[PDB]
Amino acid sequence: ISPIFQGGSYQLNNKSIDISSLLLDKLSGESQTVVMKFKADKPNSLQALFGLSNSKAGFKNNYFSIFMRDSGEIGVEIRDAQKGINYLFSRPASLWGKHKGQAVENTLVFVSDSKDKTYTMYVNGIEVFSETVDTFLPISNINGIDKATLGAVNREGKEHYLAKGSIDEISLFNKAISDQEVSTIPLSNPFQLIFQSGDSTQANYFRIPTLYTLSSGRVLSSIDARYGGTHDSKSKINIATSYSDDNGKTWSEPIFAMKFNDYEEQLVYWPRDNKLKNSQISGSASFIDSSIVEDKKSGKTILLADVMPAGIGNNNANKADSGFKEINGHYYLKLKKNGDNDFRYTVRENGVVYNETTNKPTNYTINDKYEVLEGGKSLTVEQYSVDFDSGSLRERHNGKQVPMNVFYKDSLFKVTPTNYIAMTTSQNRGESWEQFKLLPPFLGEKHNGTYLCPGQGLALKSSNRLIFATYTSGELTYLISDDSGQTWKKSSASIPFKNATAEAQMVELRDGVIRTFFRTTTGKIAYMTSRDSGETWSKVSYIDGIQQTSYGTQVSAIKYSQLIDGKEAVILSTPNSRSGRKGGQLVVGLVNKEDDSIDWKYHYDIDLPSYGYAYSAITELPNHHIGVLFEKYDSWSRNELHLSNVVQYIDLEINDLT
Ligand SMILES: O=S(=O)(O)CCNCc1cccc(O)c1
Repeated sequence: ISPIFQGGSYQLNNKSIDISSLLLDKLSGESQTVVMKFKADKPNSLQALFGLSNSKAGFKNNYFSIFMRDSGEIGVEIRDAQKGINYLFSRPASLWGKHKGQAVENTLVFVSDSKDKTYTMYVNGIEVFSETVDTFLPISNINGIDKATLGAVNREGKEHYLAKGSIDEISLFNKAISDQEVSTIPLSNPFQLIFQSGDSTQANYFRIPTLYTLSSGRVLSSIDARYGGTHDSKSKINIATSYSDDNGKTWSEPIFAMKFNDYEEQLVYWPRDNKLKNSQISGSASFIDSSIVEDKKSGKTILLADVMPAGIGNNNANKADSGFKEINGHYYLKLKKNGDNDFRYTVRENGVVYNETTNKPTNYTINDKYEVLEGGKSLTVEQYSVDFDSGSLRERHNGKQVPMNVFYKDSLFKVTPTNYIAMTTSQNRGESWEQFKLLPPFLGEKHNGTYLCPGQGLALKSSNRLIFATYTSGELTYLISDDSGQTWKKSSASIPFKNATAEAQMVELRDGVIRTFFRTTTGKIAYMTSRDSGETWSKVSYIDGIQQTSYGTQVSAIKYSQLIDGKEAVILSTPNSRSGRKGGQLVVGLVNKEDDSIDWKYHYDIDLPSYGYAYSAITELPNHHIGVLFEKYDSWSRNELHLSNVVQYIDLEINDLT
């Protein structure tokens, strides 16, 4: 339908603009819609963009406002002193500031719906909150309102929450427009969603993006399909992949590389209140940290991820056990039968389940899918679902059978409660994925296996060598295969660090020369160097000019195919901040052919220094553009947990970076 008020081209330079004369008398009915197209690339700490208020002395808590923070958060206040109502809804990390040097036109649609008693906020096509209340306070029904205001809120004759920005177009509707009509509002977005709430994954949250340009020109992406908030394991997580055959313009409905079925693929809205936000799915198996590589020889695509059995993760993973028993040179998967006190079982070749205590083979075997068969008949357990209907998290049997899996809670046979690493392969460049296979241990029978570094493996351009970086305490454990990932060996490389999330990524500077950038605990990104195509590694050094917080963040790195300023070019993707995960950057480095030193020459801010930027993925697209798929939020902060559609893709060209 049609607007009751329409204005635009408003400049908010720390002075409010009065539109009361024009707007107020047009207000009528108890449901309303706001449509605001605005820019803020130098926001103040906290500012109102728009406000209906009672400006009369002693009614300072009678106003509606649409406010933002310089961290990118958006919200409304709906306060009526005389109704004893002070509503406040918001979601951190909902905005854009700048892109390619230009102010982003952000599009905001707030719906106040008096029949459903529900407020709803959209920003650039993304629903960022939807709240129902017992008691609806219409924004036009606030007692004694007498001002409509832009760039401030007029309380008691003074300008509160003064804004620095601009509102290019604002519209108003004495109606609560439908979710469908919203979608027909044109957007001016500089980003895209690859995976997204409501897609085939049916996961509401995504984390840990990957990107990898296949040789056909297909660009591939994997990611954590995180169901139980954005928590790490323990939780439910699946690995999902999508691809683009058009240089990152469009992307395929995603499929699963790695998946478990003990728990329903549920789309939950995870509570963001302090009392509940640390609810955690606790009985589910899960995957986490995918990394991708393409093998030149067989043509196959290879994808690895950390694997976690039911209830298990970083903090409670049985260290001092690999989960395997080594009998005569070879490694065998340990199991525990229901009702035992110990792992009196192993999984030998062709799956056969052996009781160790009597050395006898049993009637059970283990299929490719790590499923249990008895007598060659596959057993089933019941699926679980979760809900917050009782008010806390509740995990309950949903009356649906699924094949029994040795990683599940209800399995007759259970793996060792620690962390593993699995691979899968695609023969069709991400249109399907084979059943995953466990990698063997590398650091011994009595050590929990390492941790996969999420991102890309390196395929060495002049050999058949495939390399996947992993980390554990004290060292980067590189995983080398020269036979299409059919067999693996480890190349260890000490680092001056204990208990670091030493997430490592590699570039090939020239044939056989691998430099690996990695996350530390010192606030500075580290690096090392191999010159035998990964056989041995240098001591550790650090980068100056880039800053990270003490706990640090994953860093993505690539070898640019083209020469820049006449020199070999490396590109780095990372937050540049000592305070949190924000101030995203692409940093371009030229190599010194004399000593292999890199001169960090160009810094490109992905968005404002105060806007969240976390885990990231970078690829060189077949048209030589650069694709960036990243966590556009502070995925460390406890205040920005459980946001939907914050992993975003952008397209960049080199000249944008310089
Ligand atoms: O905590 S973050 O730095 O945001 C991400 C860490 N992910 C590490 C990890 C790997 C495997 C299992 C986990 O529970 C956790």
